[PDB]
Amino acid sequence: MAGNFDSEERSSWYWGRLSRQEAVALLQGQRHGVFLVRDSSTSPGDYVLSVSENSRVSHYIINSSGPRPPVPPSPAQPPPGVSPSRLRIGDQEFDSLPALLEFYKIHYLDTTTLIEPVSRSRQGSGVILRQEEAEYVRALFDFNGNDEEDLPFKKGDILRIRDKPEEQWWNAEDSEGKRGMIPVPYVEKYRPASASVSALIGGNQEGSHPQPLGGPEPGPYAQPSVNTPLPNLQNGPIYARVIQKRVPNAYDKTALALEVGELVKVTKINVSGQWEGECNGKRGHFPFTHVRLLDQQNPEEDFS
Repeated sequence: MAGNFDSEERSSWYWGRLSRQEAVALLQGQRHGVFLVRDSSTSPGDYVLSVSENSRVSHYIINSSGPRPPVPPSPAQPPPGVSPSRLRIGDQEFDSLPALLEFYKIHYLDTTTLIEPVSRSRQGSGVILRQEEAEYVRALFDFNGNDEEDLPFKKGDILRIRDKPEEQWWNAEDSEGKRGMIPVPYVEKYRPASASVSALIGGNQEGSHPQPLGGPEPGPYAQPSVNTPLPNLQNGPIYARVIQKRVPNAYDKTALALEVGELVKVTKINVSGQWEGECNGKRGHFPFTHVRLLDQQNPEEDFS
């Protein structure tokens, strides 16, 4: 708004252009599980992934681009990007960054058990200081880690939410006073009562139902990867009306009938592009080439 404006920075995991030691030093002797994404790779956009474990960090190579990465096609080179997106790493290939980091939601990762974005370190210029809240959560496992920025969780201990710095880790305080972040797929979501009330805000000049633009506030209305093993939901994927009509084959059975108009959510995302969605309460797998996929696509992304 003022003479400064912004974009992301204080959004979630992404890290800044780590010179060279930052991305390695900051991820070195870190927690038993940690990963980070710095900007220093080929293509139009930077894609890398360093993971800690025991002996130095493990930087991984990743590929990506602006075009839509729903399913792996056979194109040549995107107009804006440098070449076909598609992700890479350890003889692997996903489609989206958030889709990649979303590996611990199912079962461990390349190295260690359930990793997460590293603290800040590497000498940061920005410090968090927000007073956001929501309903509180309880720890379902013992406490233990390495990074001071995060907050170890002690079984049966109740933690109050204060902000969402990651897609798999929210910020909460411990019964000792210490502040930090707790895991999403390790605690139990608890809903007391004083969570969905807000102030008021009100309106001024309305008439019709607006579109889901901007993005809802973090909380019960929209929480990070809590039930999504693959599909992302940092602020809310594309939810409106199918862009193209794609019906199921006659020889099909448990297939989904997709038609431009209705609204479908991405329920269950496979590796080779074929994902399943919810349309008219029906759950089935459609080509998905007639719908606007989800992952890491933002209008004002400014990736390139």
